[PDB]
Amino acid sequence: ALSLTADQMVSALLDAEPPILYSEYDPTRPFSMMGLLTNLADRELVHMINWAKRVPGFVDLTLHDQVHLLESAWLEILMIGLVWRSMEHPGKLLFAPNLLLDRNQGKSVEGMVEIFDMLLATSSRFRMMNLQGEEFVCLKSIILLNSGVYTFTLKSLEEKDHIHRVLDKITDTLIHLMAKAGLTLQQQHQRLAQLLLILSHIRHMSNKGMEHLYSMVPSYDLLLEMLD
Amino acid sequence: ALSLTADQMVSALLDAEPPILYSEYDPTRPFSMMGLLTNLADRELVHMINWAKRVPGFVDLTLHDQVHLLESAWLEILMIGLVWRSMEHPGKLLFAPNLLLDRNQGKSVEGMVEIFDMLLATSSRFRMMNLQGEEFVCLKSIILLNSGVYTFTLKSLEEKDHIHRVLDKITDTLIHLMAKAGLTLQQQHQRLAQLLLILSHIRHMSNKGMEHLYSMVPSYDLLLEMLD
Ligand SMILES: C[C@@H]1Cc2c([nH]c3ccccc23)[C@@H](c2c(F)cc(/C=C/C(=O)O)cc2F)N1CC(C)(C)F
Ligand SMILES: C[C@@H]1Cc2c([nH]c3ccccc23)[C@@H](c2c(F)cc(/C=C/C(=O)O)cc2F)N1CC(C)(C)F
Repeated sequence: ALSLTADQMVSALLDAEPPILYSEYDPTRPFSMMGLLTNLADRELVHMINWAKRVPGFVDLTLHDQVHLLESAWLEILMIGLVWRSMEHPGKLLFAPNLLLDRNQGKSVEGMVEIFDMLLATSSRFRMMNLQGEEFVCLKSIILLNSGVYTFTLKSLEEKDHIHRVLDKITDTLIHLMAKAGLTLQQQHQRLAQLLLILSHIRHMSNKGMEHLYSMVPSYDLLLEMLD
Repeated sequence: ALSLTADQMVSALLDAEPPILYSEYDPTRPFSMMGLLTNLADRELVHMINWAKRVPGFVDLTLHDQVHLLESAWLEILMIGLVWRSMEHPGKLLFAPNLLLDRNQGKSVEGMVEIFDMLLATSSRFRMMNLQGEEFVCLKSIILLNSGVYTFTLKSLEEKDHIHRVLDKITDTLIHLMAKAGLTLQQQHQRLAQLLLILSHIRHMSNKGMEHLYSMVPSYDLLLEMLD
């Protein structure tokens, strides 16, 4: 992972990309939204485990650390995936190709429209920045590696050091993508910052979402079982 | 604000710095922690309003937008201030020069040790990066401008554009501080990213804190009254 060039990193992440899934409702039957959003989230998680295993550097970590990172990040990762898919559908969230929802559809569950609104605003922000596919995959891997790295022994010190070196490789890669796109050195650092600052909002959204779910979620054991 | 050089930006933010406050307990009397932490937070907020008014670009915004940004950011701002103060006190949080608390002292309030632990880990991270005073003030201003900018009309479009241009000026400034410190172009972009990625964790901490407080906070009106 640490010997990868920028191009190889990008290629590795594009190749790791999980599939776009479909919602499981009978489309011949009349139009629970929570049920739909929960089942879809559950199925995407399985694919997320597989994707994570293909992010360079991730399988170098201990099982326990892999679980911790996924436990911290999974909802952020679903949400960034959603916002990216939704980017060319103004005012709509593309949960699946057959489940494209507006804010009014979110109003049927108490507390949900607020979450839909934040996701829609993020998709809007991505649209305004003209986020590229290659930048998206970098950001999604940054979330996986970064979200739990501050909440973890000699092994632990080595693990954190490795995570930060891999994150540095992804930073390098982002800059290289922006240099290749023809941005000036100024523009490259400005855009890097703009992209990383959106991750704080994605964190925020995840916290607001987890709050909703706790008020009613993959356990450590399920993540461990799937990762192990 | 947008015509400022890097040096002028840094000078402006250092000059805006609020004071370090003292806790209000009688030190001759025997050692409520929540009361102490609440009163201190309340007094710091007043100074935060004043500090915010001196961040270049902030008073250019509408009152409503200034309030929204502070409403979103205030706990993140207190927390980054805390973590910065605590940096050269391993295992302790320097809430005030007369209130230096360890994790065990946090255990007296249910849910508080978890929050103390996350703050301590952030201070540890800052220590490992050797965070500079000049970088800290940049980051604290980034929090103010960024935390609410995704959760807000023609005026609103102009406001967001301005906020992002000011954020770009702070990104420029950070890079300039790192170039002046002698870091290579690679090191500059890596360190920029490392610093901005810590902001996601600060967001996380704030959400976890606000959760605690809601389960029991400055209203819009109080912030508005103080800002207006
Ligand atoms: C709207 C958000 C984000 C989201 C959801 N479902 C998705 C499917 C694909 C991509 C993104 C999502 C949905 C969502 C949901 F409605 C239920 C669960 C429950 C999962 C479980 O019980 O394991 C998870 C979700 F992500 N979520 C709501 C919330 C409150 C978490 F922000
Ligand atoms: C430990 C955290 C962060 C914090 C607190 N007090 C500070 C004073 C100076 C600097 C930082 C802090 C404390 C804190 C507190 F214990 C009560 C309030 C309540 C304020 C209000 O009611 O207006 C605010 C706080 F920041 N906080 C706990 C929590 C749960 C919010 F994360």
